[PDB]
Amino acid sequence: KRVFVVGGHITTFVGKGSPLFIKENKTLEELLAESINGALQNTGLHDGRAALVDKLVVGNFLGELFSSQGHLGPAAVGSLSNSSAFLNKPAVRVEGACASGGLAVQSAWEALLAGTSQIALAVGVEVQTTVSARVGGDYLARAAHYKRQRQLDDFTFPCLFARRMKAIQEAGHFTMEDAAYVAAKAYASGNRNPLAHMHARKVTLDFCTQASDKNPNFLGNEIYKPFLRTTDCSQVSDGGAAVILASEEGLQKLGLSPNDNRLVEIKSLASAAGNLYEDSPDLTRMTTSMVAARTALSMAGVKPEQLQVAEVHDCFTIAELLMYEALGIAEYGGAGALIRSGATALDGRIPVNTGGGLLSFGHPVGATGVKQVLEVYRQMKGQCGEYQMKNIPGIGATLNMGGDDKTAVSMVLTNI
Amino acid sequence: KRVFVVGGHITTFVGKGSPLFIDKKKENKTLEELLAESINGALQNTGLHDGRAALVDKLVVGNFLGELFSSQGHLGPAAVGSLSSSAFLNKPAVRVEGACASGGLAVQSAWEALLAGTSQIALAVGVEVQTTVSARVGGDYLARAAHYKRQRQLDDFTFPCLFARRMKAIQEAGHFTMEDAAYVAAKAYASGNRNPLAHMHARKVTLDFCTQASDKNPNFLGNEIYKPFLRTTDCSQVSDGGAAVILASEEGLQKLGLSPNDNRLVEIKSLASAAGNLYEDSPDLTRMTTSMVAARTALSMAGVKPEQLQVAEVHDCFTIAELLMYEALGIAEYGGAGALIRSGATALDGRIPVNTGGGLLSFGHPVGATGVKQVLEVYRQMKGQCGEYQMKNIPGIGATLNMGGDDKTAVSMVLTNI
Repeated sequence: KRVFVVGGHITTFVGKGSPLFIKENKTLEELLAESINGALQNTGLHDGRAALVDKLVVGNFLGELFSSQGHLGPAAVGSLSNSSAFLNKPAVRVEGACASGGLAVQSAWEALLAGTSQIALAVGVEVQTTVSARVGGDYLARAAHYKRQRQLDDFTFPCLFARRMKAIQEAGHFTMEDAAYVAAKAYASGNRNPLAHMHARKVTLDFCTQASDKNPNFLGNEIYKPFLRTTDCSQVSDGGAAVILASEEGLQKLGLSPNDNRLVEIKSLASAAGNLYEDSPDLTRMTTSMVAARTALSMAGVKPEQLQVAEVHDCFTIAELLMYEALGIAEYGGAGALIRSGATALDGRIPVNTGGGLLSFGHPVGATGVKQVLEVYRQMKGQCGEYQMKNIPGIGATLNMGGDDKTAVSMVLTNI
Repeated sequence: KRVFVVGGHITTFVGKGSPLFIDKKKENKTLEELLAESINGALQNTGLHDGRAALVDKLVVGNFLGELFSSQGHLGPAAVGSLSSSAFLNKPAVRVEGACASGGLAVQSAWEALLAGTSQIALAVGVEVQTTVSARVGGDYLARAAHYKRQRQLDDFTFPCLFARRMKAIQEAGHFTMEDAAYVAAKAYASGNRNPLAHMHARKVTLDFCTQASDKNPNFLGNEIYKPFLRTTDCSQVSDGGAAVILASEEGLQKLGLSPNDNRLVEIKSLASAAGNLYEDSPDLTRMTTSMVAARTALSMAGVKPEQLQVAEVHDCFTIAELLMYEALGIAEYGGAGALIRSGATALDGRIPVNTGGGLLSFGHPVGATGVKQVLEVYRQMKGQCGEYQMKNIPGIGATLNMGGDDKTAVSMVLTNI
């Protein structure tokens, strides 16, 4: 049993600060329908041929809250509205905070590997633009241990990293200044990607560094307030991303080949999750994410250098740093290196978040997990346009994270 | 690859009308509490001794409206520290959701995992606290299981309205009596009276009271169209409670040191998922096709007829559902639901005991939990554990049928006693 990425579609990521943000805004249903249908063409399923799927997996976090909506499993089925025929197929919403996307994958994964499916669709989506940021920051706290952590601020989720930050610099583990380097990189990266939430924007590294008013310590908190600049914060984005997956059997039905140019194969997927209550005593580690990483690669049998490209959960500049660390692409404390070495950059030896990552491309939660993969696919298939890689990678991987290293998902992809 | 049910634990189902429910002398149970309970409880029945609790490879939570009632999502890691011995850390965990079938789904995940080999031993836990808000409020939250923007329009009690309409129609099709919906009702209630776990254990009334002609049992629907097509009898319960279950592979057994025919267990040989169009509403309201699909598949995977079994647990979100459930499986033929419900074969002394502990109507309906409860129930009856509703004639063959929404999602399973 082996798994091939076929294709998919990432919608544009919009939200407040995007010129596309408002005519009436896009709906979660719309957004969903789009990401689905869009995935069909790139996979050539579109008109009536759209019924060769055995399973639908939705990855969403806060539908029930922002858009007052759960039960998106069957909502998948009628995103075709005649041509509408997904009816009576396995469908389900899954949820793991910010890693809901990677999870949506793990389901389809296990299914085909069972044989329930040989062809499946995983779609992440996330509309978050229906409420205030105060309100939305509350809804976000559902990813935390609410009753004992919302206590921090109305912007609860920022506060946890400000603290992971605050500590980790004084441990002489890296410069908060390194958190500006990451920032600059992914932003200018976003400037090469028209899908990006923050494509139409950039500013000085110094502006990303500190000394800012347009980039303030917005935290209502009076303790970890300065340990976070708006730079380091991700985006509140709307948008979807769908992906079609197949088995060798699924291929045969589709009439394809295990080495057919059109595809990329997956040979690793690893899930791991920790204690929502018992907070890490080592804030300079993403153990879950460290765990998840190590497993996947070990399942495929490669070293953390044997690859060329990566997409990781930069919910904060901080995260990306730790992400570097949370994988064997970077050694302990030495995150300051590769970020400045610029190996993580597009011309760098190890391009990472070439389209901008969560910071710039944006962070529609459910969607984020799927986006990573599709991104790695396009770079593998020369599709990344003005941030397309010169030197095409045949080996790539992903790292999706929910909460505070609470959940983590990883994957191994090989270009064929 | 083959799947053995090990054991588990169902907590008591409480909620407004249960003497255990607190109205302003003590503080109610929390989703977190409720979760911890169901987890820990599952451990002993499985002997996962104190620190021996770390032989699991995967945690699957089934919840629906945590984010709403209790303002809480991300229950995956919330599992990990329900031990506060606390060492579930850094294991695969995830919340899944499929409205009312979220429980069955939680199962399908663990299922596929062990079958992969990611796990050989997994825990699926359903839980659902729904008692933090008004019923008006709660009925809204419930509408998230519907196609909200185009269906909340019915009433603040949206989900009731859809069945009142499935009802309204189906009687005039001469498919069954609304009076049959009283027969189902009485059964599961008196059934609940033999089960102290039941939400509605401490209650019963006349069949006539379940039939109609009632004021204590009114047409509460704010709606003025399908209002009379539903009696409070036919409505399920708004319950709090959890149910956890430990599952293993032959490998998991060997680690646990067991045997594929060891008395302590029951094996699963079928699981089927299916789901339809949240938007395109059924033109045949006298059918649970999804649920019909799901059913047929599972059994066909195991290779049995719908009579080759002895016992069942099905999604009686309404008396109506159960009826259709009967139909949605080959235990009952089209229109002829009025039969077996009156034949009383579905009853405990009946040839085909169904929802012996009371089902959703009486035992109660904590949504996430419901899917898991079915299985555990089928287990206990198989293991003589059902006490005052324990079966005389023990079954070696059983099955389940979980449903989300309006036949929108359905899950089914095949269990064989060994």
